[PDB]
Amino acid sequence: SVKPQLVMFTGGRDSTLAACYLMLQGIPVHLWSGNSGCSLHRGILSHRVEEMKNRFGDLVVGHTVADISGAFRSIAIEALEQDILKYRKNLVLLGEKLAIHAHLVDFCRRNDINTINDGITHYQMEFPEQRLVAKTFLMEMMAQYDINYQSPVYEFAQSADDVKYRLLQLGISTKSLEGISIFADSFSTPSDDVVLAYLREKAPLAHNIVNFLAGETLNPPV
Amino acid sequence: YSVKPQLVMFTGGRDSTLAACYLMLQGIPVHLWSGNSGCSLHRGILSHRVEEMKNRFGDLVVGHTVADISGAFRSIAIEALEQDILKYRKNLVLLGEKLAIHAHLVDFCRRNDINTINDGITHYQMEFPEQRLVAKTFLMEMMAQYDINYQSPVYEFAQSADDVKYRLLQLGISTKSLEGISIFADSFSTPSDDVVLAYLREKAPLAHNIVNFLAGETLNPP
Amino acid sequence: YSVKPQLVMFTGGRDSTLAACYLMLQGIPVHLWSGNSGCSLHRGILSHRVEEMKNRFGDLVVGHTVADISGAFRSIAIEALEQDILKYRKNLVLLGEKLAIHAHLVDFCRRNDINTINDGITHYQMEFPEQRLVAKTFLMEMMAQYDINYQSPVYEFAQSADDVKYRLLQLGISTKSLEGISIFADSFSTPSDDVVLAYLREKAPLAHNIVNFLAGETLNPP
Amino acid sequence: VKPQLVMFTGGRDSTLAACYLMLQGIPVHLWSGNSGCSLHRGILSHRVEEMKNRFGDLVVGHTVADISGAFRSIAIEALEQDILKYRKNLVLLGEKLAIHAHLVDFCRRNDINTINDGITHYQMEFPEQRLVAKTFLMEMMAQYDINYQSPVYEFAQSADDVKYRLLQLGISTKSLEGISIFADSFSTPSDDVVLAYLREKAPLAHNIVNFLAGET
Amino acid sequence: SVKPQLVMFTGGRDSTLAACYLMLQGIPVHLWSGNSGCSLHRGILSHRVEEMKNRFGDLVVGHTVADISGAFRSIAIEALEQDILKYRKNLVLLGEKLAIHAHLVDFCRRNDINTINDGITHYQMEFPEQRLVAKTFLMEMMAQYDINYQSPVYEFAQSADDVKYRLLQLGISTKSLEGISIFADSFSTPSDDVVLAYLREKAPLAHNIVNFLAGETLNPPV
Amino acid sequence: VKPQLVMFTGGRDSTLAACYLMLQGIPVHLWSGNSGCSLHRGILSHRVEEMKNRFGDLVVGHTVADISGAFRSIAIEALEQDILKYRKNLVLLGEKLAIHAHLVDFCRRNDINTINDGITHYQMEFPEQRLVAKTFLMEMMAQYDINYQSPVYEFAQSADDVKYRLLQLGISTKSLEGISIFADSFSTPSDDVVLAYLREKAPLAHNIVNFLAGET
Amino acid sequence: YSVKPQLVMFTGGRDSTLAACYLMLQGIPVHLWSGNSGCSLHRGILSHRVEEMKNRFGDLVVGHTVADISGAFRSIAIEALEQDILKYRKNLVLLGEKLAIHAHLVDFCRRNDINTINDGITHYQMEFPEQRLVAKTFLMEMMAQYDINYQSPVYEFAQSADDVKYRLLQLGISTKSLEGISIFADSFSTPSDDVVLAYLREKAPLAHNIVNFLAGETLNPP
Repeated sequence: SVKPQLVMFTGGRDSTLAACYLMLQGIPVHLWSGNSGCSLHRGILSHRVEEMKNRFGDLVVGHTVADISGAFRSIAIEALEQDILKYRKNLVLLGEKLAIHAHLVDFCRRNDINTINDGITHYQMEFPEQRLVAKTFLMEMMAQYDINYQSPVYEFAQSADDVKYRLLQLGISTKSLEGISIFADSFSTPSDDVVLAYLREKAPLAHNIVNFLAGETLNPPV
Repeated sequence: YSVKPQLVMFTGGRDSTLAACYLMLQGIPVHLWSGNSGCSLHRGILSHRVEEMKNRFGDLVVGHTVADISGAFRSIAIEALEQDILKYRKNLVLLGEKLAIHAHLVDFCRRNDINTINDGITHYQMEFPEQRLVAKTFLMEMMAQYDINYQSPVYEFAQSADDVKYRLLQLGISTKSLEGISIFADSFSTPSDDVVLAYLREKAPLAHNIVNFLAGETLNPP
Repeated sequence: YSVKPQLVMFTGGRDSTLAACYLMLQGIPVHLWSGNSGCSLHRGILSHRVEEMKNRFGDLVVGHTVADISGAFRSIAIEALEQDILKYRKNLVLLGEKLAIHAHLVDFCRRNDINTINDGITHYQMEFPEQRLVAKTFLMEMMAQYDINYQSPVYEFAQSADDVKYRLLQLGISTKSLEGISIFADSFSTPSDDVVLAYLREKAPLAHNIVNFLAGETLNPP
Repeated sequence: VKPQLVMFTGGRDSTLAACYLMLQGIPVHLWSGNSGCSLHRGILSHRVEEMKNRFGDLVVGHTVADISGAFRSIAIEALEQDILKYRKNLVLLGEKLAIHAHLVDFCRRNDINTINDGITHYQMEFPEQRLVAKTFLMEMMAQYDINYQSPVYEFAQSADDVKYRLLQLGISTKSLEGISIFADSFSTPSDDVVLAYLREKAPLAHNIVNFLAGET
Repeated sequence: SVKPQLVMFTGGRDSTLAACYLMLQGIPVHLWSGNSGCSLHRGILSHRVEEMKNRFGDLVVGHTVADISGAFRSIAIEALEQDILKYRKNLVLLGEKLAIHAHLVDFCRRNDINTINDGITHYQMEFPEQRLVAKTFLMEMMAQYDINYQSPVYEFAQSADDVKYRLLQLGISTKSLEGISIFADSFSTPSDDVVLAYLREKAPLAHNIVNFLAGETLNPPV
Repeated sequence: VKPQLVMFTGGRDSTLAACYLMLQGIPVHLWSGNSGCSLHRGILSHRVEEMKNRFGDLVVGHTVADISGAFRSIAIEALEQDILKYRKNLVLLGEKLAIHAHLVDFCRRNDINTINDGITHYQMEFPEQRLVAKTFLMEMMAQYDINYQSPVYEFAQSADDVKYRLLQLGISTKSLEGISIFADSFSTPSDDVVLAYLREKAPLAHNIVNFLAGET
Repeated sequence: YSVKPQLVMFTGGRDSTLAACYLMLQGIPVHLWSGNSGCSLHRGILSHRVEEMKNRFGDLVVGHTVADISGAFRSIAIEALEQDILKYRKNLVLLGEKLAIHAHLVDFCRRNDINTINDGITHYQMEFPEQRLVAKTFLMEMMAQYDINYQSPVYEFAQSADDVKYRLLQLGISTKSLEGISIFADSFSTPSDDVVLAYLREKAPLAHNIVNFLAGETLNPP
């Protein structure tokens, strides 16, 4: 009876908690994992999915693992020289998150989902993908396609410990059982100005990829 | 049967792969059609490509037909190989192959209620007679005589190989051309359009005759 | 290992069938060797013939090798097909095939300790260049340069097809030619001996080069 | 479309004939007569499968018939008198008549009114394939309301004509048929000899028709 | 300990008795059946072989069914016009028996057997193969290859009833459980002169077939 | 004959190189480095089997190695400083160095003294295939008593040279290899840039050698 | 549609084989009935013959009954063997057997609703007393007393033994008489008609009494 909603699920405590918190309210979640082609040691994810099935059962409506390596490549890797020389910062993981959201427009339109959720946390704002400026941009982007983008644990998680102890109360382990990006700890921290400028520069390519995945064009952005 | 299925001349190459994917992205079911002319080497890797597309599109791949066209090919292009080469001073065997392909497709389309065929002829491959507009224009006329619509859905878009490869990558399909090689690859020099058109108009009667035989309308030669 | 095994160029035809049977009747074990040049149609029926011979001779059939020779064939006979035909005014593709066969047999014989090869060239089939004494004499010389003895054990005997067929019948083997057809069958007019010998002497360097490559002695062209 | 019958030997001519009918949307019941002296018939099975593979459900059946008894009565029992009078081994012409006598029985018991073979112009030396034999067998089949047709007789002006049309269908080109032991066992007979042997043997052919039918 | 001997075994009462009689004496028999390609309803033979295994066990050392259709064809069918016009008699079954004996030379030489036996009976002398003149000729033929040809039930069987009742005493059925030749009752009875003349005319072809089966020649008789 | 190692990507050049060695009677241990960012690598398995099918027991093994960690330390960890200084994405050159550092470990632990790849003249635009990179990697391998050889580097003057030799062996001609996600992600660098990146990264390469060996 | 099944007195001999086949050719289903009298040898081969007929006619063979008639046979023909032979001066045991057969057939026909029986009288065979008019007239009367119609459908259908054989051959059935042998075969001299009729008339009371017993109407002797 309650409409399923999607959660950007990595196996991390934060996205785990976000999905659990929605399920506690009786909201079924479709777990969606993006594989960008550069993630290491992803196997342990299935241990985490198992914990969640054991705790909520029917509310976990599914787990989709999507190959997003192509969109990721086009947005964030193809122009890596130009990108780094311009911004002075490796913003590959911010690119990855834009690739995730381009794929999710297509996914949502094709599976009748209109609410997506991630586990971006306040305590991790030092990462581009989790800054308010990135979040605000991506909400606007998703709203252009009539998709509601929410971050259910964003305000609450002021520290790692907060998320951990809430997971423990659910009988779920407190560890982040997710793969590591080969790009982990390969960047310095960017300013907000830089985060927003990267996003606005890559946005045309992201919307173009949406258009392609919908079968509406094959031609590049103008 | 939302959408009427359409055929794609599918070799396993990136170009015809993309053409088929692009139609399916629009919700057009495709019958994949491969011609085996008897002279192709190392064709096995084609099935890897078919698998990738079924994984990605499911039911929209309505079928893969591999047709034995080796008889129509010998009759059109091999039997009179001496005469052909001495006359036009050009090995046009692969142009003959394409006429054999189209003879078989008339029969296939009439017998499976398909009236739109598609290939992956690309702008960036124009040096080969089978993809040079003069041959394409001839073959569109031929197909239209049997009320068959011949389209080239990636023709305008593909200005380079790189364009096709990364749009496939964005679909989670590999970028390689996983097709068999003709033993006649790199066995010809470049012909003029005058020569290409003269060969096609000389072999056309044979092509149409083969159509008539396959439809059970005659046994007699042209 | 009473008798040293010998190879037979075996196509499934009545002639090479008889040659192999005749050697086995003497107590000579034969390795049956079939070349696949990539352009043969409807080869399956060959295995019916191999079965008949094993039934009749048992252990004396030491093996059946089907070799992929399509690469040596393209290099010798197909790559320069325009030049070849314009020069000699004759489709000599099948003469090239036979040179490709013999290149591979040098390598095969050296690697399997065989120094006698046999075919079923018959008197009654002399109109085809590969069986005309001038080509046979050339190929005996070629094989002798590698200390390989080339014999034609049914050459003198077979004055007609009927002779070969009923001697097979007396062995309880079928009389039919159960061999694949070349797509180039009936694609040539008759060449002069001068022309046959000139083609062979022009392609010989390529043949010997292919031998050298297969023996791991060079990568470089002639 | 009412199935029709085809006398199939696995040979190229009768392969092509049967293939040509199915191309027209006409289902074919394949029928092969085993006269008891055929050698190495296993290669037939490989031909049938090439045809099922090319035409599917249009190949409606494959009957192998024991016709050895009718053959023996028509063409073997009086072989002395036959050769002594005709000067010619006509054993494969009697086989053709036995085939047709069985076929009257087969067609009447299986609701078939059309039978088809692959005699060809190019093979006219052979009595079972001359126009004189064919016209008689035509007449004889018609007597029982059965229509005998040779779909490739006119077109096949050489072995080459059949082969090429067969390559256009994806079917090997060679003759995957059993051999008669009586192959290359005769000389060429005249039209006179061929018409005369058939008019003599016919009554015995029609008695066997009558018997197979339950009517003596 | 006793050297096996061969018996020309058809499943008939006579050859059955001949084989049984040898076994009663402690002589192991190799049963040899020739299939000439024109025999009908041969299945019932196996019922007879079973009876004999049950009665003698180890003495039945084996049953070989040989394809002799080729030798039979060459000797007796190929020249059937000439044969009948000359002799005024269908002597195909006398030919068959010469074909049997040509094959048995080869069989005996290759399996170390030097005594062969049949079940020719006095009461069946009206058949060419069983006349004294044919027998005497075939003994001479077999002796030329140091093979002993015997007819162990020849003198004893003055009537069918004699053979029958001896079989019954062995607990073996009295019926002839053999295939019928398509040539059964297709001949009139020949004179001795005619039987001997046919045999002497076909003998060169029979010896030639022996020579071929031994791998000593491929060429026809002079 | 002592097996040698070949860096196999499933590409035509390293297929041909490995094939050429086996043609000489030299057994080859095939080794493929998975740097963690390779896409659609399944087509590799089809290439290996074509080679086992052509050379049997001369293909002595296929190791796939996780080299992702060494790659990350050499070529990813400091990507900002690398691009900012070099002006050039050299991530696939560091990959080449990580490959060689792992290979010192692999060869010493598996009694191999000879390693082989399929760099070619015709592909010289690419830093991992220039003579300047090769000569260094030569020098570096020699420091550990290891002989690095490129069996087809001299002969391969175009893609066409490799293909034809491959058709002569019965092996498809196309490149059945995984792609780097970093393909078509860079511009062409100079010799100066390529020599300089390697001399800087090298110490980090040799520390990893030392670690993999148990010696810090 | 079909016809009321009828019974055929089947022994496995050509004559009764043909009779059954002839009825089936007309579309008359036959119940094949064999009597086992307890003194028949080597009966196994009967089933081979039944199989041939099933193969050729399918459902028209409605069954094969083998009846134990040894007791009726004993009572009619063996118990008083001394008296019988001393009186008539002839061993008429097999005539007794046939009366035992007919007693059993009354019971069989009344219990399975069969009212037409058929034998395989063909041409004149002197050996069979039961085939002379006097014996047949007696047996028809006996069967008619129980309203059972006795027919000879193939009486003079063939003029000789060879004619029966080759009519079966034309049906694709073997020509051999595949029946068991009575131990009494050829244990009698030829009797006169007077003697045949007198034996029948003397044993009839016993036969009818056995009918009465088998119908459960009496225990008491005649």
